[PDB]
Amino acid sequence: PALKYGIVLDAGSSHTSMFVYKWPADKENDTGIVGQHSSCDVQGGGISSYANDPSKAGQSLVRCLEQALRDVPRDRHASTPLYLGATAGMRLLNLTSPEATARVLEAVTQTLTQYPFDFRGARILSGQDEGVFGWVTANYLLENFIKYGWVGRWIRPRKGTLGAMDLGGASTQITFETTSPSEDPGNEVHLRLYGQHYRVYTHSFLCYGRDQILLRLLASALQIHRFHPCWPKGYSTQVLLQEVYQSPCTMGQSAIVSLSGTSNATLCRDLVSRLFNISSCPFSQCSFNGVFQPPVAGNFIAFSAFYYTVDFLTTVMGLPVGTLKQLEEATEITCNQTWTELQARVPGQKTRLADYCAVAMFIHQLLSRGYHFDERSFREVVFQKKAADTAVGWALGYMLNLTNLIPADLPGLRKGTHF
Ligand SMILES: Nc1ncnc2c1ncn2[C@@H]1O[C@H](COP(=O)(O)OP(=O)(O)NP(=O)(O)O)[C@@H](O)[C@H]1O
Ligand SMILES: [Ca+2]
Repeated sequence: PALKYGIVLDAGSSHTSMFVYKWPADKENDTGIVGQHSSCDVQGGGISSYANDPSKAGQSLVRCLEQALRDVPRDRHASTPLYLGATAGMRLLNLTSPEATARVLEAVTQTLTQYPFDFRGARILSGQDEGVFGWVTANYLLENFIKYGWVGRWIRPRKGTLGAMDLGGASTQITFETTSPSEDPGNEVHLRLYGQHYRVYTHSFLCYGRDQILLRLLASALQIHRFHPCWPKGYSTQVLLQEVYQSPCTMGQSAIVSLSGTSNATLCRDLVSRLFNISSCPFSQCSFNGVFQPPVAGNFIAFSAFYYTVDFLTTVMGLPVGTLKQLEEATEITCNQTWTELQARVPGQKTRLADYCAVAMFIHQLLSRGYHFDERSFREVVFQKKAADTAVGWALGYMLNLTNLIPADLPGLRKGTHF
């Protein structure tokens, strides 16, 4: 019909992606109505990777913005909002240099303002935003905010919502509806969506994204072993120590050292275990690092690097991961492969290949020791990256919020029929 459009640039730690969304101009407040029209993946690094060359951050966006001009009808350009939101790459850069951060944001802002779209700003999202908006995305797309039943016979309990686990490159988020009392205001979220209240727990672990965890494990391996037990036997590389220790995530842990793998699953497990501090909890219950967390409950979607890693274990290693024990076994087996054994499973490009043992191990420990999934609760986790032909992430939920497309109440309160 008469369609409206909106554009979000997702400026992550390791990449920028552009999403174009579209929806009917007159059904626009219905849940699940907005869908993904197109997307584009910016070549090269995330915007924070241009900390020392900020004008390039803007320029990196140009090819995808030219695509947006083709993707969105010209008569709609002027009224199509365009947002850029940045995540943990930029949060980390702000810790190093607020000035470099400001310049990168100035540069993207300058570039986006040249385009005919209604540009509504480039902002850095908080960890909370990032978590909650991915949770809104998943549940919006799946129509979990619908009030199921009919007059005089409403389903009770209300339709459950899908928890969200996001494993990015520099941070990781966990978000789910909970009935538990909140013990920490920084974790407590209250939403009013379609006349309903959702009590939500969220937390973002900075430095617990995939790329930063790989750096911490490398730093740890260099310090403890002078070999890398999580790398496969026969794999070695020259490590630039400058790069290992420049991150805020590792600076608390001979310009070049050779480092070789040893396919040692048990020492890998030991190395990964040190990532999680379970020694104190100022609350009734914690995940790890003294962070409050109520018991995990309900179904969960695990996307981003949770998905990519499970996809590798299932599709490439050909291993089942339906249970925590299976995931643990799949990890041991992956970790015990030699570099030649591993490469033979991957006829094509091998970027990331040596790191799968470490990431799978981290994921297993994060879920079981960090979040305290057990067999019963893990049965309710699904690994997917797409719902209703839309990429799952925080971008849709962010656009929904900023365009005010999710009503707090239904029109006229649906005559009070949901009271
Ligand atoms: N297609 C892929 N296959 C395997 N791994 C991938 C793929 N795409 C991205 N990754 C890796 O998975 C991790 C998470 O990717 P992504 O979710 O894009 O992070 P991000 O948004 O750049 N980081 P953050 O700012 O912390 O959310 C990164 O370490 C990527 O290198
Ligand atoms: Ca991300």
